[PDB]
Amino acid sequence: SCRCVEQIIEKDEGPFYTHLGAGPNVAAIREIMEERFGQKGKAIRIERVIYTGKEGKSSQGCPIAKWVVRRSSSEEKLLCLVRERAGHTCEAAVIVILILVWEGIPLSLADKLYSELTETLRKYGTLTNRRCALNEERTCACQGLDPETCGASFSFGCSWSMYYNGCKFARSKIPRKFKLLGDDPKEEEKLESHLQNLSTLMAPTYKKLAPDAYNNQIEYEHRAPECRLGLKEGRPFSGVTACLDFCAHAHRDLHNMQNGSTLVCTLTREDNREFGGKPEDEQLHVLPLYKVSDVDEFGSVEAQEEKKRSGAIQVLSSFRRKVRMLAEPVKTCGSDEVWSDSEQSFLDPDIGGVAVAPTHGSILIECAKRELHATTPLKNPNRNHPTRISLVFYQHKSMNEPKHGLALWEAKM
DNA sequence: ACTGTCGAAGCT
DNA sequence: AGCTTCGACAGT
Ligand SMILES: O=C(O)CNC(=O)C(=O)O
Ligand SMILES: [Fe+3]
Ligand SMILES: [Zn+2]
Ligand SMILES: [Zn+2]
Ligand SMILES: [Zn+2]
Repeated sequence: SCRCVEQIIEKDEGPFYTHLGAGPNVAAIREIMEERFGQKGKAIRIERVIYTGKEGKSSQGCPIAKWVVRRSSSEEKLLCLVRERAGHTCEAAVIVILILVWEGIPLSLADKLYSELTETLRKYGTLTNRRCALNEERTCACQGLDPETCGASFSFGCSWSMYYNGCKFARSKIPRKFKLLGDDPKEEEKLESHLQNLSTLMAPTYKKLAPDAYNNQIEYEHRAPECRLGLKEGRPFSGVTACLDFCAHAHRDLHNMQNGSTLVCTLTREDNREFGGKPEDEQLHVLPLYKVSDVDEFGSVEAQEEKKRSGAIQVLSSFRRKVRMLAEPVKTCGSDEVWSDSEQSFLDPDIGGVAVAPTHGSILIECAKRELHATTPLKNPNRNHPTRISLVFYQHKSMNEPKHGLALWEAKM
């Protein structure tokens, strides 16, 4: 382990890791997942995806989906995406790259967080600028152009910093982990309470469904408690980002800690909260370097064709649409209409773009540090009534000092 | 052989 | 409120 080859050419077989789960064959994965979830059979659905290393993107460089994995029934509880490693016959020949639990949190609590975060971030939220907010040319308008309504990212908790090679709060007497506009401690505590309670609720589910990644993240819980979220023993998270109609361009989260993962809690607008329903718009979570198999979990071609026809796997087609492009790139230190298209991505069967359509209250686990990932731009982004809110829970690298690493930094004298 | 990042404190 | 120090790394 391993001897199937003599070097790991990730650029071809894809990134290799096992802390979400690994096994000799797809059947093995099902055994693991049935045991973890505590449910055999139809509750669990496994989709083979294939690493192609060729990125699906629009003519302007923005995210697109080529296939959508959709919840097949109310009977489906757990979605797993597995990669069969090209040219391997060992005990980690198949690995888990994504876990999605459809019924992640209580719907009543999801409904509430939707209202409360939308209202709170609206009024007091100070947005966090991220590289993945723009395409590579830095001229797209995927978030919308109205500053008041555009899709945005709001980051809370602790973050790693290059200046300190540690927590950004190295020099902070009393850190404000849930900092809002100006200074309004009653709103900030209200936000905190919501996100701490949510951190607390999700950690047990993280442990249950991805033990090894979870255990990696709590190794230093008692050494750096100031850089952890959560209200109870077992605190895998350190940072949390809220994304409101935010189009995250293809990226990896480089600052995240090695051998961890990301948990994403999804909240949707009220028109998209029933199974099978027909929402005006919809945001997808995409893995641009993968394609779907010709075959289902158990090896059948016909079973996989049924899913394509039922819609459990939606095969999308090329599209021409108009989008705006800034006259001048966004820096760091007016616009025109342009025809965007995806024909090229769709022409090549090996250009990727496997997407999932995460539901209200669902929880998605992936190794965002390793896998390229993206979210699709909304037709009409409006963070005042967003089509989708995602709450992304993570822990950065080198967050293992007490007191946000205060002593270690003052020691650098 | 360059670029660019889920920043905040202290002084002015 | 603006101007300054603080600098680890993956990508290309
Ligand atoms: O919102 C999602 O589904 C995924 N989000 C991200 O990758 C991010 O904010 O970095
Ligand atoms: Fe990400
Ligand atoms: Zn874009
Ligand atoms: Zn092998
Ligand atoms: Zn911290």
